[PDB]
Order: sequence, then C-alpha cells, then structure tokens
Amino acid sequence: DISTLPRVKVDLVKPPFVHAHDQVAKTGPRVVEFTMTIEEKKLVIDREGTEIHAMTFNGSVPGPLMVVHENDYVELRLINPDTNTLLHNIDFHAATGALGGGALTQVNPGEETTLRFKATKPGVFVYHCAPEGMVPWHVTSGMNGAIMVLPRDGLKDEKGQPLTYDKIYYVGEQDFYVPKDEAGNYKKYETPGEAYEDAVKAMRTLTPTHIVFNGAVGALTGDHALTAAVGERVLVVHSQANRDTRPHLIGGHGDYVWATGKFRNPPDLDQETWLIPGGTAGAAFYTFRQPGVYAYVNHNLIEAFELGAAGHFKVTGEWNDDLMTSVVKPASM
Amino acid sequence: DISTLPRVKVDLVKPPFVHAHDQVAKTGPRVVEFTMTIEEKKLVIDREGTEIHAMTFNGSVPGPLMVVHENDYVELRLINPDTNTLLHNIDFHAATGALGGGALTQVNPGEETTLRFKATKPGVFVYHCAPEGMVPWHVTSGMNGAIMVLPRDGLKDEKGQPLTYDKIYYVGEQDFYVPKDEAGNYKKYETPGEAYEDAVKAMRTLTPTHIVFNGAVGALTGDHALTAAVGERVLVVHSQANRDTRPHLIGGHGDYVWATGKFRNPPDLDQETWLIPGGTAGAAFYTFRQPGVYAYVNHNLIEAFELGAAGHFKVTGEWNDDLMTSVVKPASM
Amino acid sequence: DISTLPRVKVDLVKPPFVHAHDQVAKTGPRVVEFTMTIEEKKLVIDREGTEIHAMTFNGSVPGPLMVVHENDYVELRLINPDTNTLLHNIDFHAATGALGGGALTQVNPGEETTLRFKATKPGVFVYHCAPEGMVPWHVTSGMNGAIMVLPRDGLKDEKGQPLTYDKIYYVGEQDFYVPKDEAGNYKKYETPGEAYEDAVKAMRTLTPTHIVFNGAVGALTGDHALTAAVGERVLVVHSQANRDTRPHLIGGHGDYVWATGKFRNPPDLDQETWLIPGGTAGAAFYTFRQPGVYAYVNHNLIEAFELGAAGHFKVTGEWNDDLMTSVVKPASM
Ligand SMILES: O=N[O-]
Ligand SMILES: O=N[O-]
Ligand SMILES: O=N[O-]
Ligand SMILES: [Cu+2]
Ligand SMILES: [Cu+2]
Ligand SMILES: [Cu+2]
Ligand SMILES: [Cu+2]
Ligand SMILES: [Cu+2]
Ligand SMILES: [Cu+2]
Repeated sequence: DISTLPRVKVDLVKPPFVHAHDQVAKTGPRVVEFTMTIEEKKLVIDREGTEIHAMTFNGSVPGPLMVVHENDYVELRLINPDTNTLLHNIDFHAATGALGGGALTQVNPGEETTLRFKATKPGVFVYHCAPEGMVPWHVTSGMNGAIMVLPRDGLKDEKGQPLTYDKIYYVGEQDFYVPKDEAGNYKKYETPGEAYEDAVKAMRTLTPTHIVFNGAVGALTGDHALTAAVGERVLVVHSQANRDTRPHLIGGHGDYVWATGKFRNPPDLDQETWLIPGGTAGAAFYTFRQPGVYAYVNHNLIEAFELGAAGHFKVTGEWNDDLMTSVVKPASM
Repeated sequence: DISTLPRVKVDLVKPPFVHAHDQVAKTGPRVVEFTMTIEEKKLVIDREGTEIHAMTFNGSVPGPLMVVHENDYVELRLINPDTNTLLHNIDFHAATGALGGGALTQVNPGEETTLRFKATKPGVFVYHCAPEGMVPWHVTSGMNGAIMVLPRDGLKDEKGQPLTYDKIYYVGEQDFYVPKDEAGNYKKYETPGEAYEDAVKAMRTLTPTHIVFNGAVGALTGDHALTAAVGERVLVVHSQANRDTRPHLIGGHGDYVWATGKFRNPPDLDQETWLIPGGTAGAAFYTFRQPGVYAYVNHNLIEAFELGAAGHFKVTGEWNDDLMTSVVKPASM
Repeated sequence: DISTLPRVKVDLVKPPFVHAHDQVAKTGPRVVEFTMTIEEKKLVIDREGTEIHAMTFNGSVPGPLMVVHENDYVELRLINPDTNTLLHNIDFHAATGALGGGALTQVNPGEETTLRFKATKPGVFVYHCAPEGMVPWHVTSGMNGAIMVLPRDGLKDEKGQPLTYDKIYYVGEQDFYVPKDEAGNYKKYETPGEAYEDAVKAMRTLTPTHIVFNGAVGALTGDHALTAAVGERVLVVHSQANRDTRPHLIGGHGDYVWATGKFRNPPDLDQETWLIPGGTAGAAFYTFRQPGVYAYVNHNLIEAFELGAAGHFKVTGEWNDDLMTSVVKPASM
C-alpha cells in the first residue's frame, strides 16, 4: 500500500550538477516527490547571439537530472504556468504505460498535474515532452532531461564488485534546427504558430544547425568548466533525446561505460568513444589520473568544434610522467 | 548427404506477420524450401499520395520474414517474372560465400533460380537484392527483408534460461530517396533508366525523404496496428538494410534486446532505445504490463513523426495503478 | 625506471598492411620507438580526378597502424618538415593526459618532438591530429590513423580461449568534405588559408562528399585487393576518426567483433554488421570458409557504392557446396 511508504521531497538543481542522493539505498522503497515548472523562454545558444524560443523543464536545457532507486515510486507535480502559451506533457522512458506518462500529463497553460510511476528498471533514462502531433518540435526546442534509477545496492562492475563515484555530472546534448533562409541566415518569428511550419521544414532537413551541451555553445567552459581532482571517480551521465551521439573524454577514457544506460548489464571497459543512440541516456565512469584541461565532446568533431558539442574539465593535482611525458619538447633541429 | 534430409515447404506471409514455425526445433536439420516472386510495382508511400516504383520480394516492403533453425539448409526458388523490367538477385547476410548468394542468383525477367545455403549462425539477418553496379538503388527501392535463424533449443536469456515469445512481428524500416526538384517537389519518371541518374543524385544527398515501417506512412496503424495482451511476451524483429535506426517502444522497453541481432550473444537488458546499424536486423523481447495504445518508433523523433518511422500497438487488458497512475488529473488551480 | 627497459625500434608500413609484431608478448614491457613524418600532399581521391590537399602522417591516408602491448611505453618522434605549411600535433586515444598528447606535440614546420606515453589499456584506438581551433579540418583532411595495444597474452574469445590471427589488415575510413559551388562542382584553392572558410562551410553541412578506404575510391581493389585463403583467420582493424561506420564483409561475417575496439570486453559473436562510432577503432576476426571475391563495405550502401566506402578480398581455395550451392542456375522456364 503506497500510502504506508515514506515520502521524500527532492529539491532539484540546475544541470550539469545533480541533486543530493545516496548511491546505496539507505531506506526501503519510497515515494520520491519532484516538482518541475515548465518555462517557455528565449535563449541565446551561440557566440553570434542566435536566439531561439526554448521549451524547458525548470528553466534549463536540459531539464534537471532526477535520481531515485529501483522500485521507488516517482511522483512528479508538473506545473504549466499561464505565462506559457503552449500545451505540454511528459514521457518518462523509465516508466511503463500511457506513453511513459505523456497520455496522462497533458497540461494547458494555467494547469498542473501529478503523475506517479514505479521505477522498475535501473538505469539512466531520457524524459521528454511529447504532445501528440508536435513531438519533435518540443523535444528539439530543449524540452528533455533524464532520470537516473540506481540499483538499491549501487553500481557494480563487470565482475559484481562495487563502483562508487565521488562526483556526478549530467551532460544533456541538444540538437537544434534553427530555420534558415535561402542565403543561410537564421529567421526569427512573431508567434510559435507562425514559427511552426518553418520549424517542421528545418527539422525535415535532418541537419542540426547547432549541437550543444547544457543549452549553449561554450556552456561547460570557463567559469562553468566541469572540475575534478586526480584520483577522483566521476560518473558522467549523458543524454540525447533525438539523435545519436558519440561521447569522448579527450585525454581520458570511459573506464566503465553503460553506452545505452541500463545498469543490469555489465559495463563496457576502457572505451575511447561510445554510441549513445538518439532517445537514450548513457553513463561513463572514469577515474582521473592526470591534471590539466580535458575536453569532453561528441566525437563527430565537426559537431564538437563547429556546432557546439564540446565542454571542458579542469582537473587539479600532480602530473604523472610515467603515464605521459614530453621527452623532447617541440624544437627546430 | 543433403538428399537424406527431410524437406519442408514454407508458405510465407505478408509482414508484419510471420509464417508458422517452432521456437525449439521439433525435428533434426531440414532443407527448408521457400519461394519468392519478385514484383516491381507502384506504391503510394505517404499521406500526400507520393508514388514510387518499388522493387519487392513477394509484393511487399519489406520482403517477408523467413524462419529456420541453425544448421538447417535454406533452399530458395527466386522467380523474376517477365512482367518485370530489371535484373535482380539476392544476398543473404545469414549465408557464407558468393556475396551471400548474390553472385549465384542473377535473374533476368523471365528467369528463375534456386539457391541453397547452410544457416550456420543463429540470429536475425538482413536479406536484400544487390545487382553489381546498382546495389543501393535496389535496396532503397524496398528490395530487402530479413531471415531469422533460431538456435535449435530456442532463445535464451543472459543467464541461459529459456525466453519464449507468445507473438512475433517483423518491422522492416525503409529509407526512401524520392528525387526532388530545386523547389522541393518530388519528380516522377517514364522509365527506370530515365529515373536512375536522379535516383543516384537523390541517394548521394544521404538524406531520406521518407522513412517508413511496412512500406508506407501509417502502415502499422489503425486497422493495421500491431496487437497484444497484457502479460503476453512479444518478439519484435526490426531490420534496416541501409541506415542506422534507434527503435523505441513508447510506454515500454526492450526487456531483452539483441541490438545487432545475433543470438549466441547475451541480450542487453531493460533497454529504452537501442542502435540497429544499417545493414542489420535486431530483435527485442518485451512482456506487456499495461493496456492501451503504444507507439513503436525510430527515436529520431523527426524521422518518426515527420518522415514516417512510427507504428502502433493496441494492447488489451487491465490497467496496473501500482506501475503508473494519475494522482491529480490535469486541472487549473 | 624506464631507462632500464629494452628499447625496440619499429619500422612502419603503409596501410592496409601492418608492421611485424608478436600477438603474445615475447619480452617484458618495452619502450617501443616509432617515427612518423608529417606530409601535406595533393591526393586524387576518386575516379573523376578530384584532387584535395591531404594532411598525412607518413604520406598515407590513413596513417600507419602502430602495434604495441599493454603496459609498453610508446615513444613517438613526430617530424614536421619545413616543406609543410601548417602546424600539426598528435592525440592518441590510447594515452592518458594532455589531450592524448596533443597539448605536448605542437610542431611548426621545421620542428620535431618526441612524446612518450604508457599504453595502459588494451584495444585498437584512433590517433589523430588536433590543433586547437582547427581540429576537424586536420582530421577530415586525412590526418588520422590507429594504434593497436594487444593484451600481453594475446587476444581471447568470449570464454577466455585464445584467438590467434594468421593475417591482419588495417582499413582506415575517411570522410572528406570537398567544398562545392552552388551548381554542385568541387572548388580548388590557392592556399590552405584561402581554403579554410570554405572547408568549414563544407564540414558544417555534415554531409561527406566522399567516404573512402585507404585514401581513395577503389584503393583496396584490383591489384590492391586484400587477400586470404580458405581457413585463414583474419583480423580487420577498422577506424573512423570523425563519423559512424557500419562495417560488413559481403559473403562473410565478423565471427568475433570488438565493435568499439577494447579487448578486455568479450567480443560480439556472429555479427553481420556492427557500429564503430565516429572517434573509434574496432576490430573483427573472421575465418574464411569460401573462396572467391568478397566486398568489405560500410553498409550504408550509398556510402559504399556511390561515395567510395568499399574494398575487396580475393580469397583462394576450394568451394564448399555444403555451405552454399546453386541448385538450379538462372535460366528461363
Ligand atoms: O579526442 N578528441 O578528438
Ligand atoms: O518515447 N518516444 O518518444
Ligand atoms: O552485404 N552487403 O550488402
Ligand atoms: Cu512541451
Ligand atoms: Cu521518447
Ligand atoms: Cu533488385
Ligand atoms: Cu548487405
Ligand atoms: Cu595536422
Ligand atoms: Cu579524438
């Protein structure tokens, strides 16, 4: 009887950070309560100042990472304020039935709903809006996030031994399709309805104009670079709700990788690069061994370095000359 | 000596249905006899009435699913009636030698041939036409199907326990490249030879105009929705002879997935979405737990909902409020 | 102390051949010394005579396959002669730290450098140039190769039994983006700097103009077809530094496949086709069972047969009619 279970209220944080949780469940199954507020907002997505009408959960692209344990119940209060103009809903790939919740969560501006589902399968999973007839438009406007469902005894390696992270980040990768005129310049629009047909036309090209992490070119760089220390164990959760990606830590590896994100499967070891299919979340575990700057990219390097799918780690600690050294520094001879 | 083996004649059915077979082999190895007749035909592939010159095995896109057991012999009589205009052949990815049979099966209109091969490896596999110099044109005109080679003791899970399906469907996913004029409208053509160069030009864009299941937008919807009941175990075989796909059951999962289709490998568990590479068949096993409508898509949702790669299940039975419920239905407050 | 280790000098060979090595390590850990010379050169990449300004390691596209064992040290002397015009560097996906070596290997024309790293993880791995701000331009100009890091006890199957190859080939697959004018014809350029913006524009289309093995359409055909004999065990290493590929042996299989190339993972068995993500090397083991001509392709068959991603094997030996036979040769009736 679900009414006899503990309830725990989660307070979300903005990606790439992740709300507090325990890897190994410190309680029995719980009803874990989340609230998200839909926000339609203008976002500047590149260095040129290109501004799109984003559709967000909780103000961010991606939406925040939700974390529960296997056989917890997720109870989400979804709020669509009357400052928004569109109908929205939510589909959890973690959930079973009713299009992952989308059939039960249709909220007009000025409405709210509360969905509950049982998180019966452990893994990282995409969640996304999906209103009948307008599904790719909402998703490719940024209206997607992820949920992690941890096994109750935490993560395990390919031999059944514990894998415990010290830090976790969530990288949401977003393909945008900003409509272009014949000359190649981006168009702007007076209303979503006046934008819709051109959004459909842009999407049908199948060719993104931008591919970004955390909502914009350069979002995970500078003062917002990801951080770690030598010897820290770091889990990077990575989602892509609509297109394939091929993540790569430049100067590192995925020591243990669930490329399609489901923890009952043994991870792939020692990956350079892995394929997260569109419509999937994946997760990579790495122990840093060298200090300095790393880039974290989609290893279609055009997508990375021309279209935006690149972030950075700044790693502190000591350099290991056994692992790598310059024997003779660049010089003329 | 193959002449001492039983012969069994199969009578194929139109996709997404699958001819009768036994999961666990009820006989020793057999010569399993199939006949397919090539049919060049006009097909309407979208709601707008776009009509292409399809190249089919047995009248359908995809061609029918053939089913045998490991170390059976497949003996295919392939008929190219003189009502057709082109040379055709067949390559089985299941087979060993002679380009998978393509080098031995070249049939002009008014010819037939009979190929035999030993099905030495268990899995689902693509078959497709492949005439030297015109290979992608035939394949992307719809001239591809799949063959399932079951292990003689049926399917097994990641621990070696039986997995037995109650129902099986075959979803063939087809990328078409309908040539377009400068304005973006589809062209039509008086002869295959007059169409060929424009077909090559359209293909070289690498950008499909349509991506469909069972030969047309909406083919697996309405009166042709796939069906199941709560508690039924369903195997969905999915092929894509030319491009990657990323299948997803909206509101469900792949409980056990052979993403690259080969049954000697343990399946991936609890998948949301998986990557079937172009040139591959994959297979997903799911036990339905909730009634209602499901969509089954390529989770590039543009490909799904704008270009055609979406079908439906209609599932009967009782709703499980433990697994999912609306706590508070959408309302204004 | 690395100075007490044996040093061994390798002399590289041109792809698709591979320098001499031992599968099972016949010594303890070594410092394995390689030298590569960067060469900017014009290359004709298709049958039409299309000529690009290639950026190569050691004169070839791909660069040569380097082979070491796990926990050897790779010591590479990288030479950028003053006959070249650009700055170059090298990132090893096999290595840990400093962007895989790229931060430590920046060489102007007329400079050289020597990098050492410890090959701590077994697998096939991409190496590629990656100069800050110009990374995809160098990679998609052909400036990438691969390194194999063998386990010290050689390769093993999914049960821990030895897999020993008789022959090894390296197939490097290269996506090129040759800039096109409005009419669709390729442009040429007077200087790299005058070419750069158009190269960026061509790349941002995400649509390759050419996809080739060993540097050109048809490179692995005719007098340069790959060879084998019936019963020989053949490892094909395949890299793609920038885009996904889906390799397939037409008429064969990957008996054992490390699709994402890392040998501590059990291989996938009996693959028809597999997905090597962009930014990855993979490796397929096959034992030939039939003589004759095979094609080895990217199984986007447009990419294969229209854009160049196809090579051939010529296999000697006896035909096995049990495995495949024509029962009735094509005839009219
Ligand atoms: O490893 N990044 O090119
Ligand atoms: O789960 N389909 O978006
Ligand atoms: O198997 N090659 O189409
Ligand atoms: Cu929405
Ligand atoms: Cu979805
Ligand atoms: Cu044909
Ligand atoms: Cu094929
Ligand atoms: Cu370079
Ligand atoms: Cu790289």
